[PDB]
Amino acid sequence: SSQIRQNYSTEVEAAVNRLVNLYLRASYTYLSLGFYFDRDDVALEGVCHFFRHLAEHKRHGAEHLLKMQNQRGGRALFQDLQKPSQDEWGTTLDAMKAAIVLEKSLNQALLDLHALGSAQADPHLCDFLESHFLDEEVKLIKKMGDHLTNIQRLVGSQAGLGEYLFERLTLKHD
Amino acid sequence: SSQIRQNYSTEVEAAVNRLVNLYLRASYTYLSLGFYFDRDDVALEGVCHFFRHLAEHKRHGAEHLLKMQNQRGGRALFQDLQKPSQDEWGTTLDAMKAAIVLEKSLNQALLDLHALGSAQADPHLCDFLESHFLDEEVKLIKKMGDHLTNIQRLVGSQAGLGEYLFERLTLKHD
Amino acid sequence: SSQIRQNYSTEVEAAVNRLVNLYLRASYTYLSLGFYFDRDDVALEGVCHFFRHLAEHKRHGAEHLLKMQNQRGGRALFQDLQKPSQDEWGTTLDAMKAAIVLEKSLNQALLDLHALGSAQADPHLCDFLESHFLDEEVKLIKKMGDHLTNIQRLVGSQAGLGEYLFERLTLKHD
Amino acid sequence: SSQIRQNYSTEVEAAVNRLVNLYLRASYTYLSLGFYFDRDDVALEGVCHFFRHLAEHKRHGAEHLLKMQNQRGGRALFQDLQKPSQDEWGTTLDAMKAAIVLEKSLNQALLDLHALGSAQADPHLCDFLESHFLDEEVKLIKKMGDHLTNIQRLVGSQAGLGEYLFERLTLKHD
Amino acid sequence: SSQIRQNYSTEVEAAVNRLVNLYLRASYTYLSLGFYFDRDDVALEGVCHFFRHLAEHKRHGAEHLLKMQNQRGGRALFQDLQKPSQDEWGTTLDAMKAAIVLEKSLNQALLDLHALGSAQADPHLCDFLESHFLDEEVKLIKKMGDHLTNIQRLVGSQAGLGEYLFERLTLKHD
Amino acid sequence: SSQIRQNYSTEVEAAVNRLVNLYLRASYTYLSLGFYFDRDDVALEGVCHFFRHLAEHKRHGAEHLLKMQNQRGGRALFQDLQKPSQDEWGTTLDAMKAAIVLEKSLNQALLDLHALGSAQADPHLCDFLESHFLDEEVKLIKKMGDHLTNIQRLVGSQAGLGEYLFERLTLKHD
Ligand SMILES: [Cl-]
Ligand SMILES: [Cl-]
Ligand SMILES: [Cl-]
Ligand SMILES: [Cl-]
Ligand SMILES: [Cl-]
Ligand SMILES: [Cl-]
Repeated sequence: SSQIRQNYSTEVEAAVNRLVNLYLRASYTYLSLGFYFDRDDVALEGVCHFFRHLAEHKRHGAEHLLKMQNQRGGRALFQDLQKPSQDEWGTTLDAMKAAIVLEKSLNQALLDLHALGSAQADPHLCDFLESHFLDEEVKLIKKMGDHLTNIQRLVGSQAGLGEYLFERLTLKHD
Repeated sequence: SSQIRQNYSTEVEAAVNRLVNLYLRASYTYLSLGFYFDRDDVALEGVCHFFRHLAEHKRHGAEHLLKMQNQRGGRALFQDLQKPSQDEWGTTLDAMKAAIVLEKSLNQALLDLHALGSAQADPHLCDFLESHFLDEEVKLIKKMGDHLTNIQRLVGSQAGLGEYLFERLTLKHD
Repeated sequence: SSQIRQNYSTEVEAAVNRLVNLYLRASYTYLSLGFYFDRDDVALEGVCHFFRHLAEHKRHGAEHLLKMQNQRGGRALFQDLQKPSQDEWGTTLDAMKAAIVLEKSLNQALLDLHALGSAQADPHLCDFLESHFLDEEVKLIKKMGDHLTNIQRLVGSQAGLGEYLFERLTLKHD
Repeated sequence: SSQIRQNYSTEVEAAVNRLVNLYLRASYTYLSLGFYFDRDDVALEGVCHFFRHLAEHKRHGAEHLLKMQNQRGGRALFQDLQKPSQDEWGTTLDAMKAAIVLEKSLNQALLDLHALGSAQADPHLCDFLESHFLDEEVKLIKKMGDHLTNIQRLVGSQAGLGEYLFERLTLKHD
Repeated sequence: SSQIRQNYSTEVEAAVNRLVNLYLRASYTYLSLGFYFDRDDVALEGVCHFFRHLAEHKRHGAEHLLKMQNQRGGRALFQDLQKPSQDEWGTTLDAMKAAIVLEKSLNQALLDLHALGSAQADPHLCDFLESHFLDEEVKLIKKMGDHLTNIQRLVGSQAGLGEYLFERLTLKHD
Repeated sequence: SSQIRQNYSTEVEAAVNRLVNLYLRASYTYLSLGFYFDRDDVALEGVCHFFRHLAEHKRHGAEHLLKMQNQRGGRALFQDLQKPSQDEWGTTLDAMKAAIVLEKSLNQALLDLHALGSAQADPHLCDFLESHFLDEEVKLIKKMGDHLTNIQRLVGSQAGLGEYLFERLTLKHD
């Protein structure tokens, strides 16, 4: 048996491995979204940058989970990573709606794992999620909702103008 | 005969002289495009700057070819430079479409010369084009395609507004 | 059709997408190797660091390929990422042998794509691989071979001592 | 009609366009002279540099004229640029004599345009030429005459020695 | 067999060893040329320095080839180094003509090896030569041709004067 | 006859040329030893560095002898350089034993030349060897003997472990 493992259930260990897969899937989704907005026939640099930075953040979250798995004496187990849900992501609005759906899914997985840790009286797990992930997720979802509202306000009768303006004046670009 | 010339065919020497003429023609075209956008009745400073900088880059490319011609022991031969294809260049969209056409023509001339150098087993020529020109061209054409997409998105029902916004918010200006 | 695409075959476009998948698979493999060596019952920090840094490099290589795909006017297409070949990676020697096998596979894929680009007279593709990947791969494989030789020399009759010493005295650690 | 044009005759507008062509022709001539002196079988670096710098100055003069054309509300009109008068330029002495002939031609065109502006009571045009071009031209022709005298003094009975010495000891080189 | 070797033919391996011998022979030739011009009865410091620096560069080129041999998993094999072709090298003109002959021989060996690598579909070898050697060689041969032209111009009827002047005013010295 | 030569015998002149050949042979030997230890199947970086630095030092010694030859008014005469005695150099111990043998041979040649200079009452030659070479040689041989002793101490029953440790903990490496 493990020389360090203490108060770390098999159920939590397994759910951590699943959450790693979810974060890596999210990272891959955001890589796809980022390169879609870099297409010459899409060409929204700020949208590309927004999603490339999220891909990086989600990968980091998976790495933090993996580090924690080892700190607790669990065993990292990797599974196939499913390809993102779409090959082409539509408008900035379509993309930002898909991103909010994805984030709510991740957030629910975090909440589910927190509730499992609570039930198993695993306060280190619960603290870990609170300190690394729960507020980051709430902040990110709020940011996406803010963006969605601004995107929606800009559609008007001139969708192309609005999509350009949002990319130029809200999102970070060179 | 030449004291330095080695593995440098008459066919390549001639094609290099032709490519010099093509780059100088492109430079002249961009000088014309730049000063058109500086007209008081056109007045798109960022568009002017974009094309003036390209004129400079294309002249530099011709100069690099001429330097290489001499390094190989070929003889620079200059021909008449034909005037650009238009005196007035229309909208920013018209201009950017003309520029992409021009660049694809230049790119094809580069590819043709590379294929000639390959056939003639002239690796110095092939390397020269790879290192100085092929990626620069691919990057420039990608940039132009990006610009075209943004310009097209902005036409909407309000072409003047969109042309102003693109010049103000995408292109570099004072 | 694409507004920028020029001299870029469907065969190359597809092979680039496949190569992206191979680099991302390699990255995932190295993530797994890195976290295996971070296990409390393995505990070889320098080995962990070696493979975590390779995971990062391979992801960057995939990103460069994706950037190039878009520069050429091809379309990025992502596929499922298969999980690494093992869940537990044995000794440092076992791991370094698996890594050399993986790298030779990647190198062969690079060479195959280069030969396709040559056959298709696609010098931008060929240059791209030469400049970004071929020498990096040769250097990495040489480094791994160097490491394998030192690891093998150290097995002697005292395998644990040798594995410790290699991690402490060859690999970078805190 | 033009919203800004005032006191700017069609005759002046046309003569400015012609003068632009003359300056660009002169620039092209100097590009040819510069690369001739860079030939491995000519190899006079200081002579090459002298003429390359003049090519740049003449292009700048054309650009200043074009800027002025637009400031006045005239319309830039480009014509074919004729190739330089020679493919091979002889000795430094031959070249410097050709350059003085070229500059006197340019100077006469400046004087002719100034006289037209005077006759048309166009003081902005006259000032423009005075401030940008007339003294620059007189200074350049004086410099060329100085150089010609030194070159001629050096021919003696040892032309090669003298041509080397002039390039080494009068002209700027690395 | 070799643990790292991949796509590296025995023909290329052998030709690399031969090219190493050629570069080391060239280095030795230039060492001899350098010390000849340091003789008290020759005494042309700038000529000495020119050839001593080339000796160093050629040795470095051999070392780069040897490094590459090992990176590819080939085996360095050294042969006897033949002494230079002359014990006394005549005038600066004689020496510079011998150097251009030597460099054209080296250049042809580079081109031959590049063609072998092309035929063997060895793009790493081809890139290596392109990036390290082909342009360096073209630049060096151009420099030598430039020097030869200036030396020849200076012979006139006063060979000693011209040889002094070239050494003092073209070549780098203390 | 020579304008500067004074008290410099033909016997010394010839022996200096021979000593130059010996130093260049030693340099070549050390180049071979250095690249052997850089093989992926040998992979002892510190051993490689040790011998590459000696190759450089021995070449410098030959150059100092050549400089002195010219200072005295003798004539440098180069001979064929024989290839090193082995293609593969065995273990670090084998290599260090071969190096000590080589250095003792060089040292004896120095002593022989010193004795010739003494017999010929050539104090400049004797001083030259004393100041540039004799103590450098004694110091180098002492260093090699120190290394041999440490290498021998480390063979024990675990030769690979000892060879690794010596390279890591005695020799300079990155
Ligand atoms: Cl799926
Ligand atoms: Cl025309
Ligand atoms: Cl699988
Ligand atoms: Cl004409
Ligand atoms: Cl011989
Ligand atoms: Cl031998």
